[PDB]
Amino acid sequence: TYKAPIERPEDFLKDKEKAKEWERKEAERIEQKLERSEKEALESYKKDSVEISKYSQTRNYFYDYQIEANSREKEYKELRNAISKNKIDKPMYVYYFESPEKFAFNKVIRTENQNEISLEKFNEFKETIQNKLFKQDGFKDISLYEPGKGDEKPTPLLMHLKLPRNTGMLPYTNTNNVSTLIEQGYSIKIDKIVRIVIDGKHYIKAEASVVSSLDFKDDVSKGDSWGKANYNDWSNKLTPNELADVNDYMRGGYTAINNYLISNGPVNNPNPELDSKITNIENALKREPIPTNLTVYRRSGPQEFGLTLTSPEYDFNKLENIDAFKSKWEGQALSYPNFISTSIGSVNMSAFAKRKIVLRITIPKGSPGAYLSAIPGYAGEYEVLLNHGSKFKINKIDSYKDGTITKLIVDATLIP
Ligand SMILES: Nc1ncnc2c(CN3C[C@H](CSc4ccc(Cl)cc4)[C@@H](O)C3)c[nH]c12
Repeated sequence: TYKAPIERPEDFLKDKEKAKEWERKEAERIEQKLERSEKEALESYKKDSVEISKYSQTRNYFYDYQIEANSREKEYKELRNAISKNKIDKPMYVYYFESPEKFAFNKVIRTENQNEISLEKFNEFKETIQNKLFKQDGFKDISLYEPGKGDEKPTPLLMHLKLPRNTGMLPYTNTNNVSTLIEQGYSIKIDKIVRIVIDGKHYIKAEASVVSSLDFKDDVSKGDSWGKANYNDWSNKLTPNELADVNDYMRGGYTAINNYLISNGPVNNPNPELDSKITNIENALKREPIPTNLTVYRRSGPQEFGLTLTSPEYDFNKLENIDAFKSKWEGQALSYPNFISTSIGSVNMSAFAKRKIVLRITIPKGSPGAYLSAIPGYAGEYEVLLNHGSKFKINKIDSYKDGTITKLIVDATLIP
């Protein structure tokens, strides 16, 4: 056991005084560890906060060069670095109010003036969040204690999140107040909800935990090293026939295979040669299953979501189109008859420059898949191939501006 510089429990619970006392001592202690550029980034954060956090949520979806050249990138890196100066030595339970719309719950739990949360609403919220992972991203201020009477309580939903060991946490002073900054960047699972009473009103307290995953975001180099560490020896694990079919697929055979699968060819017009290729590629993907929870990115064309390039509903620059898209797909399963190519990185690429839908997939540990880019003779980069017939549960949809074009981030989970 590491003896921490300033002792604390994992959860301060309702003890505001003890949490605030510890938070102030920590803010002072970490300030002493911060570089000049990091302290300066923290000063800029106190004066912007909203724009700096918004930037941190979608910065990784642009081209690698657009990221570097962005005017907010240096401040993002300095503030990110400041938070990583305090990776916690043991878990910490945190608290924050959240909008139920964050979990795609679009009904009202209760109004600000209503005191009660009906069992009807409570159970409807439970059904929306149960058995789902939700990606949380960007800079966020959180509390170290359960809010009470004399605390701001802006929504009927209170998150009680266990932050694991080594999560960066930045306690900092802001004039006469103290707060804690985190950068998020994980999947959460809401294990349990309970109706609690704070000052004569019902609130839903959501017991959430971080479900760890690898998510390289724009760091394609780190993603590539991971893929190569786990799949450099993959082609040698295959039979010569499995490898020849994987290579044939990668070398442009994907068109005949994926069109055959999409058109339901194995049922309406069976092709034994193509069926054998599908069987071998599928078996190859089951040889070395994804070893850990892994987040991948796919730049999707409109056809994957029943649209075309000229469809008016594909104009996400109109709010009614984002609303119609979210209503149709959030909480739904998306099935792919074809093999699905994805990247370990979220960056935009010339090949997919204009695609407006970013499918952000969490692959559970043990799923079929392979890092195809670890193959020697293959040119294709950062590629994880997923098995044909994969179904993806869409948890949440978000929008972002890519210049003048609104694009969507579809947060989905590969379902077994
Ligand atoms: N719809 C899709 N979305 C995202 N990624 C993929 C991929 C995976 N790779 C992206 C990549 C696009 S072109 C390219 C080449 C070199 C470099 Cl250094 C960066 C980009 C291909 O090599 C395969 C296939 N289909 C995808």
